[PDB]
Amino acid sequence: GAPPIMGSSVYITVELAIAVLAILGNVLVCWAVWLNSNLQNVTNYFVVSLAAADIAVGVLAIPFAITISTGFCAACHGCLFIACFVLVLTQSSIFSLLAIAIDRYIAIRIPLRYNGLVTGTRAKGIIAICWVLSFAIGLTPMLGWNNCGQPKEGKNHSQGCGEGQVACLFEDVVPMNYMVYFNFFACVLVPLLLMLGVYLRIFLAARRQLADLEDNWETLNDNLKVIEKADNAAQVKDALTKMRAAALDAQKMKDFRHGFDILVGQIDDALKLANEGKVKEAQAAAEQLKTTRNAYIQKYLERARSTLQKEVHAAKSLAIIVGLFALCWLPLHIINCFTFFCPDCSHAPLWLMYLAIVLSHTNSVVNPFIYAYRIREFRQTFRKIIRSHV
Ligand SMILES: CC(C)CCC[C@@H](C)CCC[C@@H](C)CCC[C@@H](C)CCCC(=O)OC[C@@H](O)[C@@H](O)CO
Ligand SMILES: CC(C)CCC[C@@H](C)CCC[C@@H](C)CCC[C@@H](C)CCCC(=O)OC[C@@H](O)[C@@H](O)CO
Ligand SMILES: CC(C)CCC[C@@H](C)[C@H]1CC[C@H]2[C@@H]3CC=C4C[C@@H](O)CC[C@]4(C)[C@H]3CC[C@]12C
Ligand SMILES: CC(C)CCC[C@@H](C)[C@H]1CC[C@H]2[C@@H]3CC=C4C[C@@H](O)CC[C@]4(C)[C@H]3CC[C@]12C
Ligand SMILES: CC(C)CCC[C@@H](C)[C@H]1CC[C@H]2[C@@H]3CC=C4C[C@@H](O)CC[C@]4(C)[C@H]3CC[C@]12C
Ligand SMILES: Nc1nc(NCCc2ccc(O)cc2)nc2nc(-c3ccco3)nn12
Ligand SMILES: CCCCCCCCCCCCCCCCCC
Ligand SMILES: CCCCCCCCCCCCCCCCCC
Ligand SMILES: CCCCCCCCCCCCCCCCCC
Ligand SMILES: CCCCCCCCCCCCCCC
Ligand SMILES: CCCCCCCCCCCCCCC
Ligand SMILES: CCCCCCCCCCCCCCC
Ligand SMILES: CCCCCCCCCCCCCCC
Ligand SMILES: CCCCCCCCCCCCCCC
Ligand SMILES: CCCCCCCCCCCCCCC
Ligand SMILES: CCCCCCCCCCCCC
Ligand SMILES: CCCCCCCCCCCCC
Ligand SMILES: CCCCCCCCCCCCC
Ligand SMILES: CCCCCCCCCCCC
Ligand SMILES: CCCCCCCCCCC
Ligand SMILES: CCCCCCCCCC
Ligand SMILES: CCCCCCCC
Ligand SMILES: CCCCCCCC
Ligand SMILES: CCCCCCCC
Ligand SMILES: CCCCCC
Ligand code: NA
Repeated sequence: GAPPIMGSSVYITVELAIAVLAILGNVLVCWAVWLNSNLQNVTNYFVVSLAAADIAVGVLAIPFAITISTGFCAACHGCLFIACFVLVLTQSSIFSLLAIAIDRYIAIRIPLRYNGLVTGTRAKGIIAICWVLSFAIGLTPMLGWNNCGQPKEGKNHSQGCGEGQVACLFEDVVPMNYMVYFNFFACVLVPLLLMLGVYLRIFLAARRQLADLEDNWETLNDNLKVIEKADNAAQVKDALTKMRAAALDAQKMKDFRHGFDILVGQIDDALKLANEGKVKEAQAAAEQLKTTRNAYIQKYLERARSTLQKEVHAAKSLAIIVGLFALCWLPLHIINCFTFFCPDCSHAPLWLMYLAIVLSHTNSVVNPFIYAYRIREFRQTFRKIIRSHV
């Protein structure tokens, strides 16, 4: 067989290339949030926590991955730390992505409550807690769910390790039942499915809010035409009562309020006329509503549509991040599933293991590109930093 060092050199070179790009791109994310007060919101606190996890992939996880690829002699608990530390960073990533999804869900479902439910101070506490939980989940093998008690004596003696030491190889020390049931099913797949469910609920909420606006609009316009071609007070009365309901629903910022005050007032004026049986004076009064609609209501309608469209576009941007996370991490998990559940199956070849590892690391490069391409405030701030400071 080809000398192992040849394939190792290609692996190490690619890992270091990923490390540099993971560090530089994610430092730029953090720098941008620092510089630009417009990026300093709770959602971006989770973005920075995720960027920190991706920097730590370049600074620590990749060097650990290079180290463990050599099968060097190590005390089994030191070996476990090096093997498992990336699981902490990946778990931290999952918690940040989950927090972002829920943050955007609260923002679209209860916008008025959002700013007092979701504060900076609560976000900082949630981020600290998520990082502690990530250490506990990812280093669970150090608490005794490990293969340190069943060492590979053949490998130990062939590598010439001293006593207490193992040839530090991931699949020799980390149990595959931990990797498949606990890490993959419980800690990764379940949160990814929850995130899918939350984004689905975001898109369903946006669409139902957009449909309700458009229906309120149409209720207004249709009742305006019912009133015109009407033939008695009871017709005009019914249509006006519908419009009034629709108008109070649409309402649920001074120039905004003035607009709906004019509209509802005009409706109520045309409502009192109708009740007195004055059909033509009611109908005339209702013709006033058209200029109020054109001048105030159509403006609020279009601002509300535009806001919802921006929230959908932002939610799409953030969901793409979750999909690339899944794309980058699932192959390694699926390989572990084959290793674990198919003992009759040939183990995935080494080159495929290392490709899946490298792909998982590439996840720590991509998010800065998604922010630059999809989010104007990031793109513009990256431009300022690159021009001014490079
Ligand atoms: C990647 C680059 C773009 C940026 C990196 C930045 C800097 C700070 C990286 C820091 C790297 C260190 C944290 C790496 C630690 C390396 C350790 C894990 C090596 C362990 C090897 C060891 O213990 O020696 C082997 C023998 O002692 C053993 O066989 C017998 O005990
Ligand atoms: C994020 C996505 C949109 C794009 C990501 C791009 C992905 C596909 C990364 C591209 C890199 C690869 C084309 C090149 C990697 C080749 C590596 C994995 C070869 C490994 C060879 C190998 O087996 O080396 C290790 C062993 O030989 C042994 O020596 C132990 O070190
Ligand atoms: C501030 C940052 C850079 C600190 C980084 C500290 C890291 C590199 C330290 C902390 C714990 C250390 C490990 C502790 C125990 C062992 C077992 C020994 O048999 C081989 C070395 C090994 C595997 C060490 C490698 C280096 C290590 C992982
Ligand atoms: C998430 C997207 C990108 C899909 C990726 C699916 C990947 C992980 C799938 C596609 C085909 C799969 C391989 C098909 C056949 C075998 C041979 C078996 O003896 C070991 C596992 C192995 C080598 C599988 C491992 C996982 C595999 C490489
Ligand atoms: C993508 C997300 C949503 C779903 C994850 C699907 C995973 C868990 C599925 C996809 C393909 C599946 C594998 C397909 C084939 C085999 C070979 C069989 O002898 C043991 C089970 C095993 C190894 C399956 C395990 C579970 C598996 C890896
Ligand atoms: N199975 C596995 N192996 C490794 N590295 C060892 C690759 C290998 C596998 C077998 C072998 O004989 C020599 C090397 N890193 C790994 N990282 C992960 C991982 C992280 C998150 C999910 O899976 N799984 N995983
Ligand atoms: C991109 C900067 C330079 C790239 C590094 C060159 C890679 C050569 C290092 C080889 C060291 C091999 C150590 C033992 C590996 C054997 C694993 C089975
Ligand atoms: C907001 C700042 C980030 C806070 C990070 C602090 C994390 C400290 C380490 C966590 C301790 C948990 C220990 C559980 C694992 C023990 C296994 C030996
Ligand atoms: C298994 C689900 C994975 C699906 C991937 C979703 C991503 C869609 C990509 C379209 C938008 C990408 C924007 C910029 C791409 C830059 C990539 C480096
Ligand atoms: C071997 C290092 C892998 C780095 C791959 C990361 C891909 C990032 C996407 C960049 C696309 C840039 C397109 C510009 C037009
Ligand atoms: C401020 C962080 C600097 C870290 C420098 C440490 C480099 C580690 C090199 C390990 C060499 C191991 C030799 C084994 C015989
Ligand atoms: C920053 C204050 C410390 C956070 C306390 C975390 C609460 C942990 C409760 C249950 C731990 C379950 C860990 C799973 C192994
Ligand atoms: C054989 C070495 C195992 C060392 C474990 C000692 C530390 C206890 C773990 C407490 C974790 C609490 C974190 C909060 C969830
Ligand atoms: C998202 C679906 C998750 C369910 C996957 C469970 C697969 C279990 C495979 C059992 C294989 C047992 C092999 C015995 C011969
Ligand atoms: C990085 C995930 C996609 C990898 C696509 C490669 C598919 C080839 C799999 C064949 C491996 C068969 C070897 C078993 C003997
Ligand atoms: C309000 C913006 C502050 C930016 C926080 C920067 C955190 C960087 C920590 C990275 C840790 C990697 C070793
Ligand atoms: C703007 C407040 C967010 C602070 C997030 C910083 C996270 C740093 C954790 C570093 C742990 C790396 C090992
Ligand atoms: C006594 C030799 C093996 C013990 C492993 C210690 C690993 C955990 C300590 C690292 C500290 C984290 C910063
Ligand atoms: C600058 C970062 C380089 C990565 C550190 C390499 C550590 C390999 C140690 C080999 C174990 C014997
Ligand atoms: C370390 C400061 C940031 C420098 C930015 C240079 C370009 C970053 C490229 C993103 C992969
Ligand atoms: C576990 C991650 C959930 C974080 C939720 C986001 C903010 C909620 C504060 C009330
Ligand atoms: C593999 C399931 C998670 C995918 C989430 C992507 C959201 C569009
Ligand atoms: C339904 C799970 C039982 C199969 C266990 C497979 C472990 C090799
Ligand atoms: C990048 C592809 C890896 C090499 C495939 C076959 C090596 C035996
Ligand atoms: C210059 C870094 C070399 C990688 C370790 C063999
Ligand atoms: Na990450």
